[PDB]
Amino acid sequence: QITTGSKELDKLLQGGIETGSITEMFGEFRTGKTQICHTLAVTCQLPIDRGGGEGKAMYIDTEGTFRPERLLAVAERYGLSGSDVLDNVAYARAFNTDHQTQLLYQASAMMVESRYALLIVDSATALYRTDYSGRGELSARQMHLARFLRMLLRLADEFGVAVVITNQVVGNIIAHASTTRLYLRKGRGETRICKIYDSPCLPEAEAMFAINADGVGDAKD
Amino acid sequence: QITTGSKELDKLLQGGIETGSITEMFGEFRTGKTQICHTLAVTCQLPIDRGGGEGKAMYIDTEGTFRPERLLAVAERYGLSGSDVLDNVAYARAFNTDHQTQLLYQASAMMVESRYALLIVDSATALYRTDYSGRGELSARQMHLARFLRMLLRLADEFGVAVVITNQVVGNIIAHASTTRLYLRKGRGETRICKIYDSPCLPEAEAMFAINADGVGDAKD
Amino acid sequence: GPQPISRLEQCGINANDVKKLEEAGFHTVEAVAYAPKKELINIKGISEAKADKILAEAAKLVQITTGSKELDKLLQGGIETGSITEMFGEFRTGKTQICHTLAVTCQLPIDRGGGEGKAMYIDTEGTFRPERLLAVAERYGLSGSDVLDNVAYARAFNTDHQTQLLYQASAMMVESRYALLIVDSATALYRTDYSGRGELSARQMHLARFLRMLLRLADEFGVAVVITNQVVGNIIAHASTTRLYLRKGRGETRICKIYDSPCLPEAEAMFAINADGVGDAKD
Repeated sequence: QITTGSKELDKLLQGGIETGSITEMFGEFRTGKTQICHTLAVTCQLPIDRGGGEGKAMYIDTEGTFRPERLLAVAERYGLSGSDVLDNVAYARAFNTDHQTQLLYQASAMMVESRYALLIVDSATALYRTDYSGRGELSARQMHLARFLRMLLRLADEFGVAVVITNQVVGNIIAHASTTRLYLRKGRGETRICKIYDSPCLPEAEAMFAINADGVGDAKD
Repeated sequence: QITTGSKELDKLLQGGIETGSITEMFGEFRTGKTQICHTLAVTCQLPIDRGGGEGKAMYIDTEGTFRPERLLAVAERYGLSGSDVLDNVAYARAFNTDHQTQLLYQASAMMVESRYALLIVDSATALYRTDYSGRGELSARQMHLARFLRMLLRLADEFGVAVVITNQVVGNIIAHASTTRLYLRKGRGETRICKIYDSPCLPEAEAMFAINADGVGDAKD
Repeated sequence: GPQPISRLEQCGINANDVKKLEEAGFHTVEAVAYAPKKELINIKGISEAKADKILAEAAKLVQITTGSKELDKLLQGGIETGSITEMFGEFRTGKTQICHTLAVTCQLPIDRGGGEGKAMYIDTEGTFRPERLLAVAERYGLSGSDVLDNVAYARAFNTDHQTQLLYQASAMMVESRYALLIVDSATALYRTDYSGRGELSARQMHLARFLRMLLRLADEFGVAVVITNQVVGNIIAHASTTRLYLRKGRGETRICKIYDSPCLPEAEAMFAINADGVGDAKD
């Protein structure tokens, strides 16, 4: 279980993300999805006794929001070398859905040589809306997403890594792929509310957390 | 005969599922189909004198409700090694009907190298409803389902394993193919009513059981 | 009596159209004759000219014990043979159990409340259990094997197959004396097969024709026609002579009510479902 770095969120998840499964966080823009991704990109490298996976991180960005400086802040938070964190995080921006799926072919071969623990796909559904904007092409983007999800699940079962994809809620296909769905909503200022909206094992429940310069971290009124 | 782990249910089945035949359990959502599947996935590995088949398990999931931790709970219930149970259960999620049937080709070759005793297909009919949703395409999903069932029967007769498929009731072709039809309905709280609705050999009869953290297990008022 | 439709072919209807009428379920010249044009026109492969030739040439030629004493008293002695008796009730009320009991009691001597005739069980729901027939046979001291030998069974896979079995039933019922025809979940296949809303008139037409065939067979062979309806149709009301409403009393004891009969009173009787039998309630 990879620690979220919010204790309340860890309790909500019973200790953190299950590696080897897809966890979906759906919420409005600016809710902190990207911040949570950046935090996990470093916490995954933490020792297992500290709530990490002791593995490298993979950030596939589709929205431009990738910030190595946020990774440095999280690394200094947990007392990890920021330079080694950036050296253990391979980054690439997907320009389209086809490029988004094509990066998985390189990911599968690259993930064999080194131990990784986290794969991040940020605005995973945005490219299926910007690229495929017509109505007759909806089935095509659904097929491409289905294939993308199958490759993700295969890599997850193959390498035992955590698969994190982000969805903006301004599809039913994601339901089957994600194991745990988390709903994020804004509390004013920088403090965010997290809710569990489906889990066969985890209760429906809520936890309050904040977004701090160092971290994604518990709410401190 | 693979023990259900509910004594009353074992009596209902005259000792448990017949291996080498398809047993269908149709019921509403949340009736416990998935829980029974998870329980059987472990009980199959139990000794034959304990109601098992002394074989490995195969879980083909279509609904996302698969929890290895539930398998661990069932294993600790019967005093089986949870880690060895997970090592003796090969699992794969079918995203659609074509992938669901395609997994049987890998299953037939893989089932030759190791002894298996149970094949589970959970929400087996759900993908035929989500994929084929139109009315003109009904014959296509019926043909695909027919071929899938024939492959299941062939594999059952070939390897002598138990074939378990789950059906959500929100086809008449399955009637001839399934040997034992079980109707599941909710009793309030966590206690479920089971009824036998066709068997040429087993009586039409009912048994009350409960869903417990460890197990699918007899009702204990 | 009947005027089997074979004679219609000698009037000069071609034999293929007579075969289409038999497939549709019309087996007598009486059957084709007293129906309007639209019934024959709706049959596949029949034009208006063939229907007019058929109607024109056709006009030229043309108590079984329930085994519950209280229920027998409710019915004044048992089912009238030669008529349709409908028992509508909730699921698990014992409709199938009553069917299994009657399937054996029909073979009982008339002095014992039987019809001294063989039974016909058409199942659509899988609930057919020969062991229940064996239990009823041993209850009345009848050979269970001979009971099963005097009960012909067939599972209908669809509505068309449900009606198609009547074609074999009519010809088979001529060689041997039968007394009871059972159709269990008779309306279930009209709900599972015809599930859409635009196809409702089609299932209603098929059901109407099926019911007319039931009445025709009842008047032809003087046998009892028993059909079961699950109430989770008003057309059966005019066709059925006696409507029985079944409801559950808790445990295994069931309440029976008569909900229409021009001759039988509206009244109620309590009965139970016992391993041997459908049999009177014994608190």
